[PDB]
Order: sequence, then structure tokens, then C-alpha cells
Amino acid sequence: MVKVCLFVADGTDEIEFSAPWGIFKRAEIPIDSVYVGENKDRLVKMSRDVEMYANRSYKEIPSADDFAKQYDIAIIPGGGLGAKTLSTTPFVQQVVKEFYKKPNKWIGMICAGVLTAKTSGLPNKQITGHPSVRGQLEEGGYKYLDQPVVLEENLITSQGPGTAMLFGLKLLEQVASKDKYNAVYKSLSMP
Amino acid sequence: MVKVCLFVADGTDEIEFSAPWGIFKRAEIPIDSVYVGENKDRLVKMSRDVEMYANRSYKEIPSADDFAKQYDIAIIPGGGLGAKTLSTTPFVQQVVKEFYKKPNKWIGMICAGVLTAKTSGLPNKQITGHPSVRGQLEEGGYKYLDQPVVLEENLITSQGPGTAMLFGLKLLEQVASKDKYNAVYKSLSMP
Repeated sequence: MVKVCLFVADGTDEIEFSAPWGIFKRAEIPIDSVYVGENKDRLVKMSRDVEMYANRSYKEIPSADDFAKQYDIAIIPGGGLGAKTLSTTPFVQQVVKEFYKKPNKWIGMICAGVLTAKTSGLPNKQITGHPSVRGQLEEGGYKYLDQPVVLEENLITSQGPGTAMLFGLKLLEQVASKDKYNAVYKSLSMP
Repeated sequence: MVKVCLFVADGTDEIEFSAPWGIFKRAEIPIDSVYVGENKDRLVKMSRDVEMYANRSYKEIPSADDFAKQYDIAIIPGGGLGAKTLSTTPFVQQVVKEFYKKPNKWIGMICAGVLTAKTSGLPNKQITGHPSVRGQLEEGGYKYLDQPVVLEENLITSQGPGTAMLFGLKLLEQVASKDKYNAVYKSLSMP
């Protein structure tokens, strides 16, 4: 059974957090929110001011190697300020570098969260992200695709709050059986 | 200054709460989360286990007339348990009945939250909701439309987590200038 880590920081976007969270919960696949921040109660101020608790602090996990024995999917959501913090945290970079190209691991990044590919020195060729980070990614030698969701190797990237459902679904698609994926998909009333 | 109330209860769906929340926040339109439930600290256990503080408890608002003095838009999200609670709370029904067909008031319901139209006795002819409540809506006499969003008078109804962004947008469209609406829309990277 696959387990998912949804990273979260102060300033993480509520929509981009909620889509993969709700999708993996519907799929009955374990998922933990893992806070990168200093609040000792794991209380998070989200990008648009929702105050919510995370399940864990990243300080509970000693290394990317230990992280990899705990989780199979690592998700880095966006929101301007949350993405800045996540993309500049050495631990998150180490996890991303460790997971990349592993046959039993997957990475998701959405909106400004995709800056983590660049900061982690990932060598994928093609990518998407929020149009506001397009310049930054093309400087990193990435070919930017203007579409909701991109997959290269085991890195799923996505554009923004409007694509967070498609992003969560693409991650689920990698680990769910056909019947589980189809059932979850059908339950969402996708447009 | 348009002022939005996003109702929330234990068991409210994370995705359907976060979409209108983030959209109105982007539009710089004031929005409060207003909790209906037993928790005296406004700590809400959401449908898929997120624990989040609401801004207010509905108990702070002495009547539906007083609510109408404070808010112009009332939003009722889904999730099975959350919608059961909200749809069966007379305060919520009273707000919905008061707002219906009133100039410059708006009501939004999504997924199982649409049961509030039936419990409030709203005389709109057409409606949508989650396929899971399709029969029950039909039983109250509504004509069900299989499309993401239905607008009738000043009632916006919508289907499910997959349509929560289209739902939040349709609400925003009624109250924002075309210029503001287009800017918010553009920022979301809608597919």
C-alpha cells in the first residue's frame, strides 16, 4: 500500500492542497500533511488565510532516505509564499532528488511549487507551472508546455488552482488500479 | 463592499470549501467562514479529516435578519455530513429563504449542500447537484440538469468537487465587474 506526503508551509495555497488531499482520501490511500515551518503546534496559515493543522512536522523525519521508507509520493503545492519556503528548504530538495526516477516513487509539483524542480537540480526536459514562473523555468533549461498537467519520468507538474483536480488525478493514476481510478474519477463529477 | 459567508460544519468537503474561499480572496472580496456545530473553539473536522478553524460561529449572529445586514452571499458546500448538518439547520434555511430572489443577494450550493434548496422550500424549477442526491432533489420536484453549474434567479447550484472551481467562478461572476472577473479567472489557469 502506497502512502502519500502532502507538504505544506505557511502560505500554501488552499485549493492546491485540498484537491490531492480529497482525491487520495477518496481513494483510501494513506496521506499525511507534513508541515515545513516553525509553529510548534503544526498550525498553518494558508496562502488565503485558512488556519489548519498539519499531521506532522518535517522535523520528525531525519533524512530523505528515511522519508523514502515512509512515503511513496511527495507533493509540493503552490501559493506564492508557501512555494518559496518549500522550494528553498534543503530537506524538501533532498527528498525530491531522492525520489526522482525511482521506479516506485512519484513527485508532484503545482503552480509556484514547480520552482522546486529547479532548486533541486532536476534534469527533466519538459515541464509546466504557473504562467508567472514560466520565465524562471525556461531559464533553468526547461521546455514549458502550456497545458494543465505534464509528466516526465516520475515528476508530475501542473499549472495553478484551476488544474489542481487534474493534477491530483494524474498522481492517483500512477498508483491506483483501473477500477479504483475510474470509481474515484466518476465520484468527482469532473466537468 | 460585497460580503460573503461560506458556511462550514463538521463533515464539510475540503475541496468545495477551498474553491469559493480562494476565489473570493483573490477577488479581494471580504469572506468569512461561519461554523454551524458543537465545537466551542470553532475547530472544524472536515469531511476528509482536515482540521481547520472557522472565522466565526453562527451563534454570534442573532437572527437571519441580522445575517442579511452583514452578508450578501451565502454559500453552502457539500460533503455528506456537512451538508446533512447545514441543510437541517433552521438558521441556514432562513438565510436561504430570505435571500432568494432578493436584489443584490446571492446563494450558492454545491454537491449535497443542494439539499438545502429542498429543506428550505425554494421554488426554483431547475437545479443540479451531485449524482448521489439526484433522485432526492427530483423528489422535492426539481428538474435536474446534468451540467456543472445551474443559475436560476439568484441561486447557483453545482455538482461536485470537480465543479467547485466553476461554482466559485459563477458566484464571483454575478458580483464582480467584467474586468475584475477576467483578471481573477486568468490567474487561476483554468483548463
